[PDB]
Amino acid sequence: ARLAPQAVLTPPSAASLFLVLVAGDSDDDRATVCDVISGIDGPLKAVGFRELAGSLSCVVGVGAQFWDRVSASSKPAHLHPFVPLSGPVHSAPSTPGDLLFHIKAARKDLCFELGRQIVSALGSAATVVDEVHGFRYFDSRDLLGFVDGTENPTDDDAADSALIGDEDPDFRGGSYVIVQKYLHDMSAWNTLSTEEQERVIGRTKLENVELDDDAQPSNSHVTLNTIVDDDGVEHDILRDNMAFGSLGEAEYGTYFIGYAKDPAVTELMLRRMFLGEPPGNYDRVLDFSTAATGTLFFVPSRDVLESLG
Amino acid sequence: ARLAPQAVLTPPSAASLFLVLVAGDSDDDRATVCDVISGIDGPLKAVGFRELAGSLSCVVGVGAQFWDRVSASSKPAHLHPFVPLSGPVHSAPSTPGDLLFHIKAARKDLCFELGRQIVSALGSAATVVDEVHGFRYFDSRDLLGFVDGTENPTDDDAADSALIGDEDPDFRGGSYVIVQKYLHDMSAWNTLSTEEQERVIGRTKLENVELDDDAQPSNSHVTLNTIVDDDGVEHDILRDNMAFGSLGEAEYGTYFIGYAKDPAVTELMLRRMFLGEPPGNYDRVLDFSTAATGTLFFVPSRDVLESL
Amino acid sequence: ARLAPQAVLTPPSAASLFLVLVAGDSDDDRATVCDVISGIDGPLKAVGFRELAGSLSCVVGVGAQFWDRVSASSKPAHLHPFVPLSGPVHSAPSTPGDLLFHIKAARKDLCFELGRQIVSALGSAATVVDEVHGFRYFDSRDLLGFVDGTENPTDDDAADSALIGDEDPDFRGGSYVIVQKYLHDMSAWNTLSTEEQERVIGRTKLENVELDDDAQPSNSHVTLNTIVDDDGVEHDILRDNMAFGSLGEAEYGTYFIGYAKDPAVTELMLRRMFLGEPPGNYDRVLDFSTAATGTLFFVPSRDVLESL
Amino acid sequence: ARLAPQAVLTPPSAASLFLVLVAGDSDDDRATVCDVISGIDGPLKAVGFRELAGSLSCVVGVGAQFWDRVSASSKPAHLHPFVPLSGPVHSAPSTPGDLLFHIKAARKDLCFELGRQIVSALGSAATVVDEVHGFRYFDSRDLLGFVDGTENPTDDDAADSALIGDEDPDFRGGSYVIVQKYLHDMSAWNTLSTEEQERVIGRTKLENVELDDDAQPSNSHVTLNTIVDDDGVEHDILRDNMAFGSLGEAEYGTYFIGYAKDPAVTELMLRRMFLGEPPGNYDRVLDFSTAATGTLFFVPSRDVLESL
Amino acid sequence: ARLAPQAVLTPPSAASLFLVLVAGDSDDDRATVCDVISGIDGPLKAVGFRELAGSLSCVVGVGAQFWDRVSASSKPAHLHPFVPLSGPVHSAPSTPGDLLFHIKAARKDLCFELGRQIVSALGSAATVVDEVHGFRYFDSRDLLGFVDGTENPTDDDAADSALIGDEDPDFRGGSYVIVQKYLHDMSAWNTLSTEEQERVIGRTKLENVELDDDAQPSNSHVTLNTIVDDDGVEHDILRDNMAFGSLGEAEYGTYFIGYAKDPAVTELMLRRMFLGEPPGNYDRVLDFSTAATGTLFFVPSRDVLESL
Amino acid sequence: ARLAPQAVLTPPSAASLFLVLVAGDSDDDRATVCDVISGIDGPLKAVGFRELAGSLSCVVGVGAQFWDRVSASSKPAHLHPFVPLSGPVHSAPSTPGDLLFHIKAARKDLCFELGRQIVSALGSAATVVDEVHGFRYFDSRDLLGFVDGTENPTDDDAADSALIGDEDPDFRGGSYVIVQKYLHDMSAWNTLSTEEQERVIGRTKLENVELDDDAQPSNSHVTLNTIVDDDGVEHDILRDNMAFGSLGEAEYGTYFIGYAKDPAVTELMLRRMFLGEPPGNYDRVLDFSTAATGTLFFVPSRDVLESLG
Ligand code: HEM
Ligand code: HEM
Ligand code: HEM
Ligand code: HEM
Repeated sequence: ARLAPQAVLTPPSAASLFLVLVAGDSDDDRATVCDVISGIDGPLKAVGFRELAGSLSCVVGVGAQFWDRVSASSKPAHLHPFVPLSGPVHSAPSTPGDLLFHIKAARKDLCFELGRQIVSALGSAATVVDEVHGFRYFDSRDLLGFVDGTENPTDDDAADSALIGDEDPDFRGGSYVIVQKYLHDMSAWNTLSTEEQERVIGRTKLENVELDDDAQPSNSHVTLNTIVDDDGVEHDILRDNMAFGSLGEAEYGTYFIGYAKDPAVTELMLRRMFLGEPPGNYDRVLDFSTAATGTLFFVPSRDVLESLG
Repeated sequence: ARLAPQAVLTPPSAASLFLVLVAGDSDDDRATVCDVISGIDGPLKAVGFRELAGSLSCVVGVGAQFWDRVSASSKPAHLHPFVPLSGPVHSAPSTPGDLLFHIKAARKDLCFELGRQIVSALGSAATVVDEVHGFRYFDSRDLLGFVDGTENPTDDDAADSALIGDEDPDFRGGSYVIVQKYLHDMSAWNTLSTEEQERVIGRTKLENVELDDDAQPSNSHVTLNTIVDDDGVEHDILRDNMAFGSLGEAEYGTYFIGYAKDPAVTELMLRRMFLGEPPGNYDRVLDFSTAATGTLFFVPSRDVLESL
Repeated sequence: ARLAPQAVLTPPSAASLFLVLVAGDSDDDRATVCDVISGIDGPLKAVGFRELAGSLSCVVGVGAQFWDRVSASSKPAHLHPFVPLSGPVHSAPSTPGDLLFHIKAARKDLCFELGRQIVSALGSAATVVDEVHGFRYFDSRDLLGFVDGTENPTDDDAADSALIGDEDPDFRGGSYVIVQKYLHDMSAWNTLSTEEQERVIGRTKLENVELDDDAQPSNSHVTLNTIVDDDGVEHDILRDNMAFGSLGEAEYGTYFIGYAKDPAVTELMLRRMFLGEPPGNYDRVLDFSTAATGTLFFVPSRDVLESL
Repeated sequence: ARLAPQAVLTPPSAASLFLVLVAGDSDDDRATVCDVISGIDGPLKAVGFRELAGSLSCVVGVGAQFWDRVSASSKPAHLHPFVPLSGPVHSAPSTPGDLLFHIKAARKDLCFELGRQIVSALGSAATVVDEVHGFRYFDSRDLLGFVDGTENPTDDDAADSALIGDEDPDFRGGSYVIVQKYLHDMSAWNTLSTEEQERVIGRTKLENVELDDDAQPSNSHVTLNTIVDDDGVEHDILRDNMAFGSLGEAEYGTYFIGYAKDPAVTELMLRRMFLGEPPGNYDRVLDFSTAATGTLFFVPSRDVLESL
Repeated sequence: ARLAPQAVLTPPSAASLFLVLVAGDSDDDRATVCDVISGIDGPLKAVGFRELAGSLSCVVGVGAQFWDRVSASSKPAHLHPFVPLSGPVHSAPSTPGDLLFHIKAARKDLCFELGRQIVSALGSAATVVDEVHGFRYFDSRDLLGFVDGTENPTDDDAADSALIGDEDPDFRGGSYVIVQKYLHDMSAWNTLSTEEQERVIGRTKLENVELDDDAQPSNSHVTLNTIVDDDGVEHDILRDNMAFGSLGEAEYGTYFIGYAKDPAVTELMLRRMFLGEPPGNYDRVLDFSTAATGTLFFVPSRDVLESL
Repeated sequence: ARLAPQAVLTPPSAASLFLVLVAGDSDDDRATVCDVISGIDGPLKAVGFRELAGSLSCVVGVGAQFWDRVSASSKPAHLHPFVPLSGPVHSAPSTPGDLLFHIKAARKDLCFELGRQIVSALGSAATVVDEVHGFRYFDSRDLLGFVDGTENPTDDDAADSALIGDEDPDFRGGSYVIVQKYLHDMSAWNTLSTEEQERVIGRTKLENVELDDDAQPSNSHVTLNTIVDDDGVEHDILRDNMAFGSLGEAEYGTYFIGYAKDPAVTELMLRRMFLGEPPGNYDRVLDFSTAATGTLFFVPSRDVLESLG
């Protein structure tokens, strides 16, 4: 899917950039934002064409509140702000954001350059509220030391899971994406043995093999994020998580970013993680990870994004 | 297609693992085997996701007999055990195999790791009967020194040639695969001149150009493996041949592996090779290569495989 | 795509070869040529399969006069010879060509070797009339110093821009290609400031960013090559331009090659460049670039090419 | 070199990490720090060996005050704290730093992971006072758009420029390094024409060609940073500058890091830049760049570091 | 060092071939062997030059006994057959070998081809006794899942550790190499917890960090293989260990290969491993790994090798 | 040897550029040429630094006649114009050239860009008389289809063979290089069988193995270019040959370029090839290859090159 905005199905990359911005309250601000995001193919190619491989991609997401400013009476079926959750000890806050740019490439300079051009074009019309420079960490691992992304659906399965279909024809090809910037307590996580960490996750650490059923805890990250409806049909999401961090401020992080054709799936996963199934049987990754943001965005298909205003 | 099992249409790779196994007669065995293969996506991703490029692939083949132990009520139009051939000079054996794992990656370690995890999860339920570690040799050559795989169908031609279509709709997306582990007589091949070797194969050696029509022997490997029907229509297979060997055992091999939507095509090629066309006019490649195995498998589509 | 002839939508490559040829007068010449181009998949795979990555591609174009010698039976709707243009300052000549081979690969040797096999196979039946060895120059730049190709359509847009569809169903999958070999006056170009060069092209030089609507001159290259119909729909072409040159001859060039499902789009860009829009307001790029060739070809789909 | 600490002469990399730290007051803090830096080869290999290519490097610098806490016994001839400069328009501050870790690799994860291990191992004994994640920007450019590093000495010239020799034999193989973290005023920079920017730097922008002697302004960055002794001998430094920034903070930076066997060379460049040569005639780069840090370190050879 | 035999100091590679041969008792044999190895540069270049990067290398080892058949009047200070070890629980055999070919490249095909040409040129004059195809496993790990080779000496440390110096001047540039083909008990190793495995090795598993001094078992592989003399001086070897295996035979191996300027260092390591220090306190790696071979060779400098 | 002019010992590359120029007769011309070549490190780094790998190299050679214009009374011991040879059917002509630029890199654009900058700086002061764009052809082969360069010395052996030592201390580190642009008769060469081609060369075609002694013809390319003096000491040269060609003008070529500390070795090789040993027993490669140029150049060390004028 070379140099085309809204390519949700892109495979993992060595570098990413996650930018979340809040749009200004004016009509000028709205119009500038609308010009930039609807012409996003411009800077995408301005930057990406310079690398022969064409690895650069950019997915634009729009928040529920800003969507209603730019497209009042045409609205994807499930667009709403992020639903915050409050467990006894761990919570998923809902944090501001009208615009998401999820940028991936084989190199840092390409992500940075595109972000620079996007930010420059928006000028005073929007403000960056969250910025994360993701990087691949060894053999596709996160900073907890586990391979992160293994069971992502691919090919047809990825399209089926991520992309709006016949349920909502006016927005076919779009998606819904949720982000959360997690920070880890590395000290506390290191007090665990490998075997305990594997029980927390649901897979072996080095070898990345799923624990067998008889050894798989009911509150493992894997068990809690396995979604099968009443009819026995599995429901998956597409994740593009990346490590990030700052050694001086002791930030070791995982940027969660998951796409679904219906955010009810992602939301159910989150509520299973934070609230438990059975109730109180929550995801122990959360003992070692604290979400600092939580925002949902609608990802319009190319055709819809280009029509805005 | 990234990290999806039963991806028959994958381009050539630097490394291969060909694993042929036989299943236990037991019923725990039938079940374990069934669990490992119907969930093969699991180990594929467990290993393959660790490589940024996601080059790892795995095609699972099921022998006719073991297919009957596991899906009795439904069977693909052309599933049967490998038809042995007994020709004038040369013979193709029919050797045992219930399960085929055709593994490819950019790296050896990925092939080995995936194999290791497949074998470990099968435990005592099945036994490795043939293991081949294939490798790319220079510019896509076999150990006979010819570029090997040149005329393979690609893209749409490849799908049409290898993948079960409207003609057997319950098994669309599947394929039939035949393997044969060939061992070469390197001394004997080396006593031929380049030009004689070219006559045997059907193409120039260094340049990999197909001989002119007037200079093309009627028993050249290329002529014998060219299939045209009565309407004038060509029928092709998709080969993923790799070299392999052991210097201490003086083994120098080409691992043959061919996919077709209908094994009749591959079987006819084998027939023209081993029996000759006209009869006795056989493939001289056979004078320097001996098939140590010979096994046919059904390659179920990913949907069919995941039900079991 | 992989090693398939007529792959119009291939992404940019490190190297390419542009070969333009005129065919001989005899019916023999016309048969040899038809034989070569209709079997072009042979040499394509013979060379291309030798590279693991399979980057080698080859698009064959056929000029209008030659097409009539071979298929007076049926014609693509827009096939005609290249139309010369005579502007107030610059002219685009129409120069001979019956056949185009547009060859791309990750490596020069692959392009060269494919060209070698093609030319050898054609022998006396054809003569090379123009030959250009294109190369990538830094971060996708032309020798004028500007990123060249930025706004090419990609993916579905590329197919909708370049590939013949419902409008001419007999030749669906084909395309039309125009080539022009441009030589630059480098010393003249360098007398301009970067800002002046930016106003000539329509984008900033290092950063490759389109000039704002109100800083875009009406005769900028970008402005003149923007084609918008009465219904507000933009019409794009697919360009595969490469740098070339010779330091001893002081030749510094850009080889233009542009594919479109309807060549009138490309032709209209050419007219607006050479004659200006409004008339007189011509493309200042032409003050530093002189086209030495100008030829139109029909690019038959694989099916149509293989039946010629 | 391969996975050896204090490899000053490594070529440029895709990624780097600049960590500046202040050590604690206690003798315990001074012992932990000495333990970590003297054993720095451990973490270097622990991380670095994991990459086949072995690109990971780590140069440890020690500030003058900290060096006295650890080796009041003997001092390198030119070790002193960074000298602040107060020019007519711009100033270079002297900011704290006892330790520098200058880490380079082909990959960000390697730099990050080495930094992680270093910081963890130091625990409470030290505090990170400045941290910069450098990255390569297109074809070796800084964020000002100019190729940055062109005239670095290489090979023998690099060793003669950067490495302590006969002049201070007790510390042979060591070096002296100055870091300054510069932030740019990008909107101001963009108001200049390319030609104006070229006159500020001393080279053409896209093509990276030194301006002719008679078009080179006397206050160009290149002119001011050319150091020629009375005997006509040029004295060069070794720079490993990288881009960095944060789009949300509008931070666009160049991290300066310059190695020399005698830091007076580097210091003299700094004085000529900030104060001008002649006085008043200062470097116009400083009109668009503000140094937020300024620190001098001694870079001990492996031997000396390993005995600390 | 490119395409030069006896390049002991080469960095790790993606692929290896370890070939151990015994020579014929005959005198034609002595001579043929002598011709093949003294001219080993020939085949090395014949194969290696075909790869642009020139990654192929070949170290030739000569057993003590065969060295006496071929260079009677001159012998290196420490050449002798491999000293077998018979410990409390575990034993290291002394297996036969006259010739060692330690081959490394970026690719398998280059290793195999070189091996093929070496074996072919030796003909009946010598017989392959052990053949191992080594491969890189993930991020420089052995099949026990630990990063393997981390603490290897590099650059000058590596030359000082592995290469014969002023202390045996007739053989400067040479080395002594010991091989041992280890096979692992994967089931048994898998019943240990990660933490127990870490205690056995001496380093953390995923992170490859060396255990703290207070947590470092006295029988950990690292402790046992740490050699410090009476003056306080450490002595190291250069290891080029690779993984290898066969899934059907359930073989999972680490091929040990260690180079030293003096085999006493390596022999002491082996002694501390197998016998323990204090006695009985042996290396628990040995509880999960069994040495199937054990052979010592002299690695002549390229000058010494080419005279024979 | 990163981005340093006169790096004679560089390993093979994917692309090369061979430029031969004749200097103008004036004093201005001489001075401009002298400025350009003595400052050659300038454009070398201006171009080469832009590629992270630093693969770009440039070796400057100076002809005997031009050397005497720029360095009248300091002269390397063996600098003379190319010695032409005249066999009964094949000849090695001596053709003009005062300057050689032998440029190598991993990419074409880098070779071309450096050549452009060099040519631009020389302006009217010199004229290109020969220009060849070399490329790697498959697995290090020439257009005859044989691996070409196999037995080149490497490392210490390469330094010993190519570079002036104690014999001529004032020019230590310099070298002497000879070029000849060969064109092949591809038709005639294809009428030979592989086995005959192997006898012409002295090695097997595909596998690149030296023919054994008992099968190695006395007029094979290998035999004729094997140089052993009376004392039994072998003398080698360092070659950087590359393919080149033009399909339209039916040019299929090999650019010969060989470096030696003493051109007597290269010259002896050439006379063995063209004249035979025994006499008339000439190199049969020459039945299929015709030299269109022949020029010798002195390659000054960096220090000597930078001192010129
Ligand atoms: C601290 C943040 C997180 C970390 C470190 C983390 C880590 C992991 C790891 C190591 C795996 C196993 C390999 C795989 O990707 O298949 C995994 C699986 C998964 N995680 Fe997360 N995760 C995080 C947050 C989340 C969140 C917030 C969600 C849901 C909204 C989520 C959903 C999933 C899903 C759906 C899977 C695949 C489960 C399966 O079907 O096997 N993760 N995660
Ligand atoms: C010792 C084992 C074999 C070797 C060494 C070998 C080698 C080759 C070579 C060098 C080529 C020409 C390049 C190419 O187009 O791929 C070729 C072509 C081919 N081979 Fe084989 N082959 C072997 C076994 C087989 C077998 C057992 C079959 C059939 C079951 C087969 C079917 C084909 C086909 C269909 C072609 C393409 C023919 C065309 O249309 O030109 N091969 N083989
Ligand atoms: C089954 C065979 C072996 C395995 C799996 C193995 C594994 C390892 C591992 C995982 C390490 C730590 C990483 C490193 O520094 O390389 C190591 C270190 C080392 N091994 Fe082995 N090893 C084996 C056999 C041997 C033998 C036979 C010797 C001696 C003859 C040896 C000598 C060493 C040495 C000297 C070190 C570095 C110690 C230090 O200074 O930290 N190893 N080995
Ligand atoms: C048409 C031009 C030429 C072609 C096609 C050619 C080709 C070859 C080939 C294929 C080889 C074998 C592999 C190797 O490089 O070691 C070779 C070797 C060699 N050639 Fe050439 N060559 C040409 C011109 C020359 C000239 C003019 C000279 C001497 C001035 C020369 C000197 C050598 C040398 C010294 C060797 C290595 C011989 C040895 O010690 O084994 N070549 N050449």
